[PDB]
Amino acid sequence: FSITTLRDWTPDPGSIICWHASPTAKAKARQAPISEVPPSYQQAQHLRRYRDHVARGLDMSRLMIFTWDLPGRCNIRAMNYAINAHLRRHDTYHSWFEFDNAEHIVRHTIADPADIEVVQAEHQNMTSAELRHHIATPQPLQWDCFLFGIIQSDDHFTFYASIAHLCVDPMIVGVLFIEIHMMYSALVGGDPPIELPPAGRYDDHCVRQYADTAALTLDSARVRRWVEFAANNDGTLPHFPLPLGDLSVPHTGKLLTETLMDEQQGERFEAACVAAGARFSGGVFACAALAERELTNCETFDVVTTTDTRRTPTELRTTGWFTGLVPITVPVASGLFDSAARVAQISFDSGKDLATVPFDRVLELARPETGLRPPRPGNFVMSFLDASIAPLSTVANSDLNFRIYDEGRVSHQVSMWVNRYQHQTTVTVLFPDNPIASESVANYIAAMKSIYIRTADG
Amino acid sequence: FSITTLRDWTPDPGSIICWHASPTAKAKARQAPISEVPPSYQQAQHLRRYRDHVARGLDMSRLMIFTWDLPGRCNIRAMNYAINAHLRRHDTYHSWFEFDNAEHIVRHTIADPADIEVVQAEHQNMTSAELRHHIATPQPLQWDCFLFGIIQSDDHFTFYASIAHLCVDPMIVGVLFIEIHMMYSALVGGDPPIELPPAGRYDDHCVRQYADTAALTLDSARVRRWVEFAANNDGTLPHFPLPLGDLSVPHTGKLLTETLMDEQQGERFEAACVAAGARFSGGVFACAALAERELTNCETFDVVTTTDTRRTPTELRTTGWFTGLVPITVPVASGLFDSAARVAQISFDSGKDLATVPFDRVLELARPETGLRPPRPGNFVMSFLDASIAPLSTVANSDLNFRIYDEGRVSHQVSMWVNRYQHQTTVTVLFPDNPIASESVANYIAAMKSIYIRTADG
Ligand SMILES: [Zn+2]
Ligand SMILES: [Zn+2]
Repeated sequence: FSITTLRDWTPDPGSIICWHASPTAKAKARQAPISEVPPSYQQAQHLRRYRDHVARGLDMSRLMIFTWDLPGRCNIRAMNYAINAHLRRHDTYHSWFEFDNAEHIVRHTIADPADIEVVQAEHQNMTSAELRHHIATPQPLQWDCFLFGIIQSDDHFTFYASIAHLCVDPMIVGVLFIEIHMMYSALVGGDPPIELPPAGRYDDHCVRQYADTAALTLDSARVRRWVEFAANNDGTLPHFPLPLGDLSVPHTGKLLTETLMDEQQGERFEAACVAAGARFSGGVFACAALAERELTNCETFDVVTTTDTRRTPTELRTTGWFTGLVPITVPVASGLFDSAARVAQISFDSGKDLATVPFDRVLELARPETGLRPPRPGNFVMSFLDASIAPLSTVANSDLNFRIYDEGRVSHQVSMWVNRYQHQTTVTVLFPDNPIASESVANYIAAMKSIYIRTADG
Repeated sequence: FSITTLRDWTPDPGSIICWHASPTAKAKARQAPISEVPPSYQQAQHLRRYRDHVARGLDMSRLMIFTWDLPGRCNIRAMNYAINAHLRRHDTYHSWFEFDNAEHIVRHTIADPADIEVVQAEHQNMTSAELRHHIATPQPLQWDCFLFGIIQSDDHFTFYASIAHLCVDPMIVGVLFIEIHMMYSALVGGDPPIELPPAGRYDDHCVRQYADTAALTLDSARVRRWVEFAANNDGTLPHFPLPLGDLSVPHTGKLLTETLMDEQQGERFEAACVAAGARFSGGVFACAALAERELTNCETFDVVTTTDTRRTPTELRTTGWFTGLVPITVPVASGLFDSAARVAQISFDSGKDLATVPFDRVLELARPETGLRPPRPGNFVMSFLDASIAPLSTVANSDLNFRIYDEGRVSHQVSMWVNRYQHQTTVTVLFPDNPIASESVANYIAAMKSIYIRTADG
């Protein structure tokens, strides 16, 4: 729900109890054998980017950081069980990666998950600033790229989780709610550990993804579609359509959050989508496009949006990085919401089949004549998340004050998350911290909101 | 290797020892509970066709029928173990289907595969004609839609297998070679049953396939590609380009086989393909297309060819119907072999990504404005098989006289198999048995062979 920059987090004073991998666990990890399972395309792109930033002296964002609040005194024994069981259950915590001679990514996999163990210790005189630094330390080229802990106050405590994006995606929220919070509540309630269905294996997804992408050629229809999209955006993925200042200097990422609609406005907005022959999501991309139209007078809107490529029951039970990209194109010659939402809905829906084709694969298949290239800083990525019905709902509609923290590290792009909740629809944007980018983003959000409200109140 | 019509099979005299599901296994199967796993699109299409034919009084082909020859006396105990273990190992033998009061296909699944058991009995005084009829009896709407047996002569015996296509596809050959022949050789040598890798589950494939097809819309690129192919062929899949007989009367299927090349012509043909920027397969479709050019003076050649949609290691270890269809289009204006092989190769390779989209899903998504319909009799289907590298090799290059039998039931279409072996390249064609189709097919084959010879030599 709430998304704040880590540097602005002011935890309540209290004792910091933090779980670190044990020395034995670290030794066992170091001697884990090589696996023939590759990194997913998502993991691979991430690891290459992380390597490159390290080589340039830059500190790259690479974490998902959550907290939530509990009353009273934490049962350390129960929490230790919950965390260790969580780590042992999901195979994304059982592998680690490294680059060999050349840029080939090697996977190592711990053979016996029982060897994985984290152990709690108090950070005796750790200050708030030191804790902010500490929680942001995990990085993708260590096996133990995660931290879990608690801040124990007199009569309440706060639980924090910091997990490398390498191992997870937004689905982790729901999973943590069950496997930390519900598990802990069971144990302190006097019950045995909650029984869970078998976890899916992310390794299997990596294997399938490589088999599927290997079946593609430069002339395959889905590849040609990505090629045409990129060619309509100067050989790469779409750039943010407004000036963002000089991105050759490493500004940190800044957050802008805004409420777009209250509950009533949301109901009316969805009704407007339905009347236009679209759904809420179509309206979301229509509003992004019409906002660009208002500020630039463009005829067509191009962006990529993130989507969860899980499909089977087993994948739905799999923790890991399943995010794929859908290429959104919305023609906005008319400037009306109805046609924009209709066509946007078609682009989103028909584009789902393209989300399982990583654009890195397209770049592999492309030749010099194809005229493609990887994006420069300033690319534009959207996301629509329906937190009103998804398991997120259970978290969002829970009494726990669940919070997300951006690490506030160097930013090369604009990420825009539109989130529908039970009682409001909000937008959050992460972007480079300079006055030009701040002005552009602020104007884009203001226009977009005005279009949301205008549509709702027709 | 050899493909014969069942009616023309003359088994050696001997004792017919045949394995039938036991009365207990059949009753237990009858009370198996409903499963939420749907039939695959392939299974579903097949089952609808079989129901429809039965309702129209027609006898449809539905089997894969194989034999091979063994020296000496069959160890009945060892064979019994092998057959039963094969049936228990693969989940395609654990389900059966039926139509409910609606047009919905219901899957039932036996809970404990150990309840599955086949038992041998001698069919005393069964004549050869009675054995031909008997081996052709299995059908897709009974659970035990398979037969296995031996014909024991004085000093040798023949093993026969008749399995509903419902449960298998060509991969079964390799599997039987391991799980019958290799298993049998282990047992009669006194060894334990051979260790096999874990078998894949076809149920999982059905689930995955429905999730994937559900992600498609009429506007998805792959669907639009299938639609354009059908529209480029008068709203359906390609028809055979030569006249046939009156398809409103039920002629049985007829076979035509011809040798295209010897080994030396084969190595030279492949080298020509490689030089032309194509491969053997591209050359195969190039030769079919060029042959149609000489016989019809058409501008482009359109056909569908079969491909194995297995991709992951687990799918490669899964017995079942994975066959999909690739839309092949070859421009044939120039008449040169190099360009035809180039473009045909591109269509084949880039079309692999389309084989996982069932055309029935396209028909679901299509609207009357799309202008499609399910094909009428006379469609044309090719296949290229490389039996020099595939498991077939070991079977093909085995002392065993491995034979395939067509059941000689009603034929509505032309199926063409081009098979490369270590020492020759052959073509087999199944088509409706009337003089008109026989002449058309014969001429087509002659032209095709002549082009093969031209390309291989001078
Ligand atoms: Zn710590
Ligand atoms: Zn029998």
